[PDB]
Amino acid sequence: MSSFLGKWKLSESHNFDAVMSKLGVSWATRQIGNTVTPTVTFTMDGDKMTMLTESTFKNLSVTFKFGEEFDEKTSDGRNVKSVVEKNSESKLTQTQVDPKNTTVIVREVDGDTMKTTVTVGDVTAIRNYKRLS
Repeated sequence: MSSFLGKWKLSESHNFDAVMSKLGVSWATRQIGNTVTPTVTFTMDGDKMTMLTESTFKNLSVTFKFGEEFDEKTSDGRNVKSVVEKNSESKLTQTQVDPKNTTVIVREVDGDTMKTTVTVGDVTAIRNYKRLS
């Protein structure tokens, strides 16, 4: 993975709100999704990659390879895993393994606009984030 390296803040919250309630999310974290644009900051720490996720409720850093399922401890009170693989350098299936299980979230960059389609059986929230230098 080296293509979409940077800090990334949300351009459109298309249904990034009912996707959280379908998983089962608290009435405090369910609205920073569609309010304070998540800083999903994908960066190489030496050799393997680190999400420096800096939001108002989830301000947290987590390091990972393309393979091992990395866990984030959330402001609901939930340690949620994320099974990673790069297809190549604009399609990466970083699939969130929660106490409900999120369905394949497919991180596809559309020319410096990181488009990760979050579905959960039947939702599909097109998460589009702009590259910040």
